[PDB]
Amino acid sequence: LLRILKETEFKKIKVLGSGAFGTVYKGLWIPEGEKVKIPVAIKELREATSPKANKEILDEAYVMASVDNPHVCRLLGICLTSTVQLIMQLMPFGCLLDYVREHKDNIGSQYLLNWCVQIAKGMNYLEDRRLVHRDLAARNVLVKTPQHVKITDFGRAKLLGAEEKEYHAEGGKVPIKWMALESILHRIYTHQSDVWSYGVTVWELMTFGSKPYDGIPASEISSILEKGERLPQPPICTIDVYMIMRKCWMIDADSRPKFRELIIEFSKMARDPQRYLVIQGDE
Ligand SMILES: CC(=O)N1CC[C@H](Nc2nc(Nc3ccc(N4CCN(C)CC4)cc3)c3ncn(C(C)C)c3n2)C1
Repeated sequence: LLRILKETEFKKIKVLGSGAFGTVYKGLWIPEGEKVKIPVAIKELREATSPKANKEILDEAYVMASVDNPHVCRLLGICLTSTVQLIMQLMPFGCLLDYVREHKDNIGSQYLLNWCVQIAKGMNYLEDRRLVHRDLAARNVLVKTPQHVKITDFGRAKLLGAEEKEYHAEGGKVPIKWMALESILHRIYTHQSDVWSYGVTVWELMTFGSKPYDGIPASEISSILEKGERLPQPPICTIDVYMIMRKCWMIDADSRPKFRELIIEFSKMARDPQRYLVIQGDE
């Protein structure tokens, strides 16, 4: 459930990162009356031109707090003062992109494929909750332990209505190199455009943190996609793995895999990792 916190109960220790959304801190939560110190991440939101009423914020928080899955970062509490502060699970090892770049020489097929499974399970849960993420990338996956990762949201995720199949976005900055063509051209987002971004995220992992379409201007991306160019097969990937990824980047959104299928296929592979990824000195 949603805990409402007073300023007396938690403390920001240090900045972990920032962005348009605001700032995230490593923090400590000491709930009143209880006798425990809980390491947390505190996300303090940037002030908006038109701040929501507290009731609006609380309503969104309740829904957010109900997102309960092993592979999505949970909201534990909220403090509403002059700023909105969201108290969330701390992921001690940071984001997955930096983690795979810094530990590449010690990451094997088992870890990579398990991560693919976990991310797919978290995205499937989001889809079941009717949430379109809209910002899936290795940077937005966080590391609880080397064996356990969780997706999080920095503001772009959207709840779809019971009868809506798509989110139609407005203006602003978009992570072009992670987006499905239909999102780039028309600002349309669905669970299936999340699948496209999932594929790019997997490619990031399999290349140990290479930048997608390196050196290619974001403005030229939709053009090369229309020509049928995609991200290249990572050298460690077998054709079977690369084909799943390529399938995530079909032009036809409904020809892309569903996350439930991605869970199944990557679970099969994670069960015999060295068959599907070939990494020197893996064992
Ligand atoms: C804007 C954006 O995409 N980001 C991604 C990370 C950051 N947001 C974040 N970071 C969390 N934890 C964390 C972060 C860096 C470290 N390293 C330890 C190793 N050093 C060499 C460098 C510091 C360690 C832990 C974190 N934990 C939970 N959350 C969410 C749920 C609010 C986090 N967000 C800002």
